[PDB]
Amino acid sequence: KKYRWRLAETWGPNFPIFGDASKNMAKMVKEMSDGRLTIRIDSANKHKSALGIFDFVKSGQYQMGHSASYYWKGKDFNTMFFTTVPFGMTAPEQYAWFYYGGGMELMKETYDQYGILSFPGGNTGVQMGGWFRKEINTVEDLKGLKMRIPGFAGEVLAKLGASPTNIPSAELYTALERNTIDALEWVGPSLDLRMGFHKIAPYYYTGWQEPATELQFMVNQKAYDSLPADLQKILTVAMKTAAYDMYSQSTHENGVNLKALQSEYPNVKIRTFPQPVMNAIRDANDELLAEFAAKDKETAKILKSIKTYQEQVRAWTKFADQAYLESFESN
Amino acid sequence: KKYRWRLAETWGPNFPIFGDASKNMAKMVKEMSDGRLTIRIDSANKHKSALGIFDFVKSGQYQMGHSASYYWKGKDFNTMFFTTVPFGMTAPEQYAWFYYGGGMELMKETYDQYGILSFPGGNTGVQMGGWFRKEINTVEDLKGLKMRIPGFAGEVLAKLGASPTNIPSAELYTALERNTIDALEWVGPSLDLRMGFHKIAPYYYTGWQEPATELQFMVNQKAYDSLPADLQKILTVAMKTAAYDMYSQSTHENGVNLKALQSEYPNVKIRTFPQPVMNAIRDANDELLAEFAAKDKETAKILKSIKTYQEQVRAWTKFADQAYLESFE
Ligand code: NA
Ligand code: NA
Repeated sequence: KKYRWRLAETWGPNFPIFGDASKNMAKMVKEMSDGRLTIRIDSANKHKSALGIFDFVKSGQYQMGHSASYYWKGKDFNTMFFTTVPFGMTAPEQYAWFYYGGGMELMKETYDQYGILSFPGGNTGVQMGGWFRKEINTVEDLKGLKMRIPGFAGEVLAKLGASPTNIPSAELYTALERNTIDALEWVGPSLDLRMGFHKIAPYYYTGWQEPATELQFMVNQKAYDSLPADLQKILTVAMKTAAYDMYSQSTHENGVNLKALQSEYPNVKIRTFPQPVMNAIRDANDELLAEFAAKDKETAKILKSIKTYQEQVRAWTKFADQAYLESFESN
Repeated sequence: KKYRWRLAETWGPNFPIFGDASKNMAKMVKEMSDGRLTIRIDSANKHKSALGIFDFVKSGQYQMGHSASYYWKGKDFNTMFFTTVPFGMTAPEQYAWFYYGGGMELMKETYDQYGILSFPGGNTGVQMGGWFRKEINTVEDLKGLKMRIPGFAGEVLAKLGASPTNIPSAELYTALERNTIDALEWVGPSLDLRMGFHKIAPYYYTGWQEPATELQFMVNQKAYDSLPADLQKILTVAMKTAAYDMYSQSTHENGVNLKALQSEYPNVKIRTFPQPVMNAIRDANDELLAEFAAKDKETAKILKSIKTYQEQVRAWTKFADQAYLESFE
C-alpha cells in the first residue's frame, strides 16, 4: 500500500544536471503520489559501482537506475544506439524518434530480454569533442591515443588505432591527472568546466561523436509490475518529464557556461579536428555501422530505423531551424 | 471527493497535434489520479467561442483552457511575449528560458492579476512565413497587404504598412476565398496543407516571425486552489509533459509532411523574402521593441529578459547545434 524503492545512479553525489534529473524524478513521484511511492537515490559514493547499475536493476537489488544505455555495450552491443550515435540526431529529432518514430519500441525489444524497462533519462544536447593534452593534426595522432570515450564513438576510434576506455564520471579528472588517459570527452561547458579538465588539458575540441546524448532511467520489470496502474503512470510520466527538463537545464547551463568560457578561461584553446581527420572518422563510422548491421539482424533493424528517421527529420531541421539560424543582414 | 472539470480549447474537435496536446494532458491527469481528477474537453464547435478562452477561464465558467497567450493582445499587450517573438528563441532555448531562465515567473507576473495561472502548452517549433497569393519582392508589396498574422509579428507588419488581423483557425480558408485577406500564416508543414490554403495562395514563404510558438494552458486560480496538493502536482506535471511531447510530435510531423510536400502538392512554390525585405523587417522589429519597451516598465522588463537570455543561449546554439548541422551535409 506504500512503496519504498531505491535508485542507483552512476554519478558522484550532488552531481549537477545529471543528478538533478534523478532527484527531480523522485521528488515528482513522491509529490504526485502523496507519498505512496518514494524513491531514495544512491550515488556512486554509496553503492561504489558506477558502472554496475545495469546489474543492480537486472537482479532487482535496486528497483531503478539512472545511467546511460551505451555503457552496457558488453552486455549487449545494441544498447549503444539508444543513447546517441556519431553524426546522428539532435535532441529534438531524437525525442521525436523515441516517442513518435518507433525508438521506444525498439529499445524495449532490446531490454525486455533482461527484464529491464528502459526510458529516456535526460538529454545533454550537442556535446563537445573533448579535452586533449596535445592537438590532433593528422589521423596518425589518434594511433595509440589513450582516450576516455564511450559508446559507438569509442568503437570508431578503436578502429582508427586509438585505445579508448570508459572511465566513469567521478573518476575522470583523476585518470587524466595521473596520465592513465591523455584525452577525454565528457559533455560540454554545462559540466566540463566545474570538473576541472582545463587545468591539465588545454585543448577543447568541438564535437561530432555525441550530438544528443540521452541518459537512461532503468526499471526492474518485476518492481514495475508490482505497482498499481495509477502509480505506474506517475512513475513513467515523472521519468519522461525529468528527462525533458534535463535537456532544458543542459541548454540553460551551456548558455551560462559558454559565456564564462569566452571570458574567464584565457588558457582554453578551442579547436576543431582537421577535415582530413573528420573524413577518416566519418568513413570509419560508416564502415563500422555496416559491419554491425551485417553481423546481427536486430542491430541491422535499429541502425536502419535511426538512419531512415534521421534522413526524414533532418531535412526539416535543415529547412527550418538551420535556415533560421543562418539568416543574416546585408548593408 | 472527486473533481470533475472542463477545459475549453480554441481548436476545432479532433484537431491534430494541438488537440492531441490537450487530450494527452487530460488523459494523463485521469490515469495518474485514478479518476480523482477528470477533465472534459470542449472544442470550439461546442462552446462556439474560439477566442473566448481567456474570459471562460478568468470567470471560472471553465476550470481550464488550451490556447495561445498572444491571442490576448487586446486584454494585455504583454501576453504576446509568452508565446514567441519575431527573430526570437527556438523551442529548446525558450523551454530553458521558461523553466530555468525566469520565463515562468515573468508570465505569472502578467497573468496573476487576472486570476489565471498560465503554463507552456506545447511548442510547434519553427513556423513558416505564410501563404501568399503574390510574391513579396519589395517592402512596397507589403503596403496595404491584408494578412492574418497574430502577436508581435502582426505589429511589425503593421509598422511596415501592412494591415494585420487575427481570425480564428476555422475561417481562414473561407476568408482567403472571399478575398477578405490576401495572405496569412498558420503553422507549417505539420498542419498547413490539410487547411487547403495552397489552392488559392500558392507561394509558401519561409519564416522569421514565429521561431517557436508555445501554446498555453490556463487554469482558473480558484479552481487550482480547490485541489489538494498531490492533484495540483499531477496537473502541473501533466501540462508540462503534454507541452514537451507536442514539440516532439510537431517535429515528427513536420518531417513526415515536408518529405511529401513536393510530391503531393506540386503547385506549392516555396519562397523566402528577398534580403532587402528581411533587412527592413529586422530594423522594423528592432524599432518596435524599443517603442514598446518605452511605453511600459513591465514591457521593458519582459523584453530585456528575453533579449538578455536569448543572447546568452543563442551563442551556445550557434556554437554547438548550428556548427554541427553545418559540418555535414
Ligand atoms: Na560524453
Ligand atoms: Na502561427
